[PDB]
Parts: sequence; structure tokens; C-alpha cells
Amino acid sequence: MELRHTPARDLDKFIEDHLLPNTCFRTQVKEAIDIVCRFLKERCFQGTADPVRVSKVVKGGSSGKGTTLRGRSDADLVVFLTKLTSFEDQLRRRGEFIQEIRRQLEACQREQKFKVTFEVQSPRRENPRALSFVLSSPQLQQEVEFDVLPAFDALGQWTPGYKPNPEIYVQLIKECKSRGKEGEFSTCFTELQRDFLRNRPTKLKSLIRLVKHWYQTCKKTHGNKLPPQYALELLTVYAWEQGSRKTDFSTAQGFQTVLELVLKHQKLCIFWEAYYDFTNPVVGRCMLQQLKKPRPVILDPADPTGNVGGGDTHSWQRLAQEARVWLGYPCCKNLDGSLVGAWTMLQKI
RNA sequence: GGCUUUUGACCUUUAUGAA
RNA sequence: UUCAUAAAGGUCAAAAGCC
Ligand SMILES: Nc1ncnc2c1ncn2[C@@H]1O[C@H](COP(=O)(O)CP(=O)(O)OP(=O)(O)O)[C@@H](O)[C@H]1O
Ligand SMILES: Nc1ncnc2c1ncn2[C@@H]1O[C@H](COP(=O)(O)CP(=O)(O)OP(=O)(O)O)[C@@H](O)[C@H]1O
Ligand SMILES: [Mg+2]
Ligand SMILES: [Mg+2]
Ligand SMILES: [Mg+2]
Ligand SMILES: [Mg+2]
Repeated sequence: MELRHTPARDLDKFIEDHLLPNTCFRTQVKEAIDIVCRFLKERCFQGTADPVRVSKVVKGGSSGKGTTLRGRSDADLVVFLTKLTSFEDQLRRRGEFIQEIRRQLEACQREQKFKVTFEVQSPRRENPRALSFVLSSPQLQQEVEFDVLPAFDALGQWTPGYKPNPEIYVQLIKECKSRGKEGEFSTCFTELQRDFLRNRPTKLKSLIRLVKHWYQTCKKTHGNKLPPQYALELLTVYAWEQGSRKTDFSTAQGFQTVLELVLKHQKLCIFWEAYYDFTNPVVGRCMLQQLKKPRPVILDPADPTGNVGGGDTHSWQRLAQEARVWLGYPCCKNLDGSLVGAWTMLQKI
């Protein structure tokens, strides 16, 4: 049945039956990703006399994190290009490389290698960050949607578990402040975003799937007037880190905890020191400034300039109205009708 | 306890692109 | 050598579903 009719003790069964990827979906998506990556490395940029080269194509998003929803999660690919040499360079020339990727895709389509359908683009967006399309192929048993983002390799060859050289963030901050573009270059650090989730406990990822499904259900009512989905993913990590830190926990208690955190968005000030910290005075000052913003502040662990909170209080107002409604559903209720109870939050300093 | 899936960790290999 | 995407082999763990 639907999530809103599902009692607390059946949440994990709901996640299993509807949210966890099945073998065909994830294998088909991987096959499509291989198709696109091979295209990006072996065909797409071979047209130019001055070799533009792909240093890496990173599978980011839920696909790289292992937090996908069965049959509903896209493939988010950040394609790093050697010719993009700075954040400035990325901001101004990403449109060029986007159009060229589009051109070569359409070229391959004519050759009947595969079929591509490009997104609505209702707003001009001014300067898009992604090339969004649906991929069809004779080898594929299903369509797969893609977000392809050209980017400057700010991190270089990155070691998992290594803190980035703070000078990289110093440069990021300079460029953002210069152009008034905070949060603009998160794509450069998608590896850090992925790394922040990739090795988390299996059940934490299942809870994230649940919250993401809840979020998408709310999207039915409130359209696109909600806070970023990524904000809810980070809020769930926060809930677990302050309230559980265990591999085995109650899914229902975690879910209620997140719903209650949404209600307290006016008091949320969340950040991490996973990839940066207050040691560097420039980075520390940037972090401090973000932490002084109107609530909620949910700072991207990968990007000290990115408040994933979004800065739109109306968006959190609407989400909280849904959180209030859902706290009355069977989801967080025991068999006797009582709430399972949220986690006791430990104060993080 | 048994079966399986999902999610990672570690060690190898191939194709491809890069440094 | 390293990094990336897919595939192949091996080991380890976590959670879940079912019995
Ligand atoms: N507001 C934001 N600020 C910074 N990074 C963001 C962001 N929104 C999305 N991202 C990054 O881009 C990735 C892909 O975004 P989306 O594809 O829109 C949702 P997702 O996290 O992949 O889950 P889903 O695609 O299964 O719904 C996210 O995982 C996140 O790393
Ligand atoms: N850092 C990142 N890593 C991986 N994927 C990302 C990413 N940032 C963005 N994406 C993907 O690329 C898509 C388009 O990127 P953007 O143009 O930045 C979203 P937007 O136009 O600001 O609309 P929004 O208000 O929904 O965020 C996102 O929906 C996301 O799926
Ligand atoms: Mg995605
Ligand atoms: Mg996407
Ligand atoms: Mg596996
Ligand atoms: Mg090789």
C-alpha cells in the first residue's frame, strides 16, 4: 500500500518492496552510463584539432552514493575537462561544451547508435550547468535519464579520505565572492559529496531512501516550491549522527526524527568539518558567515559556500506543513496508536 | 538458524580516457 | 603508477525481505 497508510513496523518492508533497487534497474542504468561514458571518452571530443580531453567522468548523485529509488533515480555525471582550468573558466565556458556535447549526441543519434530526448528548458536559465536528457538504446530494455555537467577538476586526482588542500577552497571563495555566485561550483566537488554518503551504514541509506520518497510525495502537492531534496538527505545524516550512530536502529524512529527536525527548521544550523575546517582563516570566515544566515542553515559538507537550506523560508514553511500532517499517519505510530518517539539529539559543538 | 537481495570494504583482471 | 566509467574473479561486513 501507499506510504501514508503504512504502519511503523512495516516501513522496512515498504522500503524493500518499493524503494530498494532491483537487479534489472541498476544493471540497465549502469549499461546506459557505460554508453554515455564511452561516448564522452571515445567519440564526443575527437572532432577538435586541439585535443580537449576528459580526465574523468564521475558518477555522482544517488547513483554514486548508492541511495537510488528503484526505477526513479537518474544518472548524474560530472564530466571533467582538461581545458577548463578554473572556476571562472567553468562559469563562462560550460555552455560551450554543453552545446558541443549536445551536437555530438545528436550526431550519434543520426547514426542509429542510440536515441536522445532533451529536457523541457522552460526557463532560459541564463547559463545552464547541466545537459539533461533521456537515453534510449536497442541494447537497453528501458529509458534512463541523465544530467551531464561539464566541470573544472579543482581537486585533481583525489584520494578518498583526504582533506582537500584548503587553498582550493580559498580560490573557490575568492571567485564566488567576486561574481556573487555562492554554491555555484558544487559539481567540482561531487566526489566529496558522494564520499559523504558512500560508506554509510546500509540502513542509514534505506532511511534516506524513505525520506526521499516522502519528499517526492510532498512534491505532488507543493510542486517545486519545496527546499532542495539534498537538504533532506543531509538532514537525515545529521539526525542519525546526533541520534543513533548505529548500524541497527528503528526506521520509524529515524523517520519521525527527521519530520520533527523539519518542524524546527527555524533553529537548524547544521555543518560538517569533513572536507574543510576553521584552520584556514579565509575558509573559517566563509563558514562563519554562512552560519550567520537566517535559518535553516544546512552547509554542504563538500562546499563551504553552499547553504543547501536554500534561503527560502516559504519552502520550509510548506514542507513543515507536510511534516505536521505526516506525524499523524500510521508511519511513526506503534500498534497501540502511540508515536514511536524521535531520537534524543546530542548537542553538536 | 537457512535462502536471497540491497549497500559498501579489501585484493586482483580487462577495455576505455586522463594525469 | 594513479584517478575515472563499465565488465570479470575472489574475500569480508552491514542491513533488509522471505522461509
Ligand atoms: N542544492 C544543491 N546544492 C549542492 N549540491 C546539490 C544540490 N542539489 C543536488 N546536488 C548534488 O547533485 C546530486 C544529484 O542531484 P539530483 O539528481 O537532483 C537528486 P539525487 O541526490 O541524485 O537523488 P535522486 O536523483 O535519486 O532523486 C545530489 O546527490 C547532490 O550531490
Ligand atoms: N554537484 C553535483 N553533482 C552531481 N550532479 C549535480 C550536481 N549539481 C547538479 N547536479 C545535477 O544537475 C541538475 C541540474 O543542475 P542545476 O542547473 O544546478 C539545478 P537548478 O537549475 O539550480 O534547479 P534547482 O532549483 O532544481 O536546483 C540537478 O538537478 C542535479 O540533478
Ligand atoms: Mg540523481
Ligand atoms: Mg540529476
Ligand atoms: Mg555486490
Ligand atoms: Mg587500464
